[PDB]
Amino acid sequence: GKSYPTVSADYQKAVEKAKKKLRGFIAEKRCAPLMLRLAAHSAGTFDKGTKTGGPFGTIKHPAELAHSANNGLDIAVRLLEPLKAEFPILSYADFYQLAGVVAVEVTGGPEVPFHPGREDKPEPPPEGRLPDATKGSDHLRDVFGKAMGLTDQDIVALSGGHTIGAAHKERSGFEGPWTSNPLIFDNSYFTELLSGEKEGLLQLPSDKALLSDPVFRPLVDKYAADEDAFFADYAEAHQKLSELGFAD
Ligand code: HEM
Ligand code: NA
Repeated sequence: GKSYPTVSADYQKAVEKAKKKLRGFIAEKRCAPLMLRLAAHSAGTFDKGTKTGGPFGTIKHPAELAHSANNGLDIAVRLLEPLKAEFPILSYADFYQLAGVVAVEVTGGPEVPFHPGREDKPEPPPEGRLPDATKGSDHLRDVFGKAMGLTDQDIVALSGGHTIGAAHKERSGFEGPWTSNPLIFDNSYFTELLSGEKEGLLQLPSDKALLSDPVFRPLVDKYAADEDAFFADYAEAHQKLSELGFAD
């Protein structure tokens, strides 16, 4: 369903240069997980029925950063400003999605296809559209399915983005990494979910919801058994998420 816009050769050149600069920066700063949260959590404000929100750079706005769900994303935005200034031609919308793609790549994940041309939109979406970590499978379908327009497969694969990073008690209130290797992108999120609650590792209620749902559980089993299958489905879902409301 996608018809990507034309961008100039100069725009394309800047995308390529920014991609490389983002690799070095994100690797050095150890901030891949925060950058993936910035890209992916921000994309998840899309509502398909109204064609509002989505990955259009509004998360830059202090007003959107101030939403309690976005606690800590101001750090991500601040970290990227100096680099972004080296690429004035790029939209913030494209820049943040590129950062998310690079975050997955530099931690060892799949190469998620990237298409430029997102425009920076003036008005943040209303607060309250983001997935709620305390809720379950019905809520996940409401947000990812009814609002975003993503599939059940996409939900489980994208939940695997928690294979990098950690929660912080001062941000969400939850605390700790999902895996023993929070800077490595692999299928351990699913392996850990299956094995039970190991000491020192985190499972949100929203992660646990995947285990008890008839459609989600087979996918969790698949990804725990087959990292290649996870990487394929993950790359597909991340691309879709990064493109919500964009190019159709
Ligand atoms: C499935 C629905 C989701 C829920 C309920 C959820 C919720 C959360 C929560 C509560 C945190 C902790 C924030 C903190 O305290 O620092 C978090 C972090 C994170 N999220 Fe999600 N999220 C979801 C989907 C996603 C998706 C789709 C992605 C990307 C594919 C993603 C990527 C991340 C990453 C990488 C972190 C770690 C950030 C860090 O290390 O600072 N999440 N998420
Ligand atoms: Na991991």
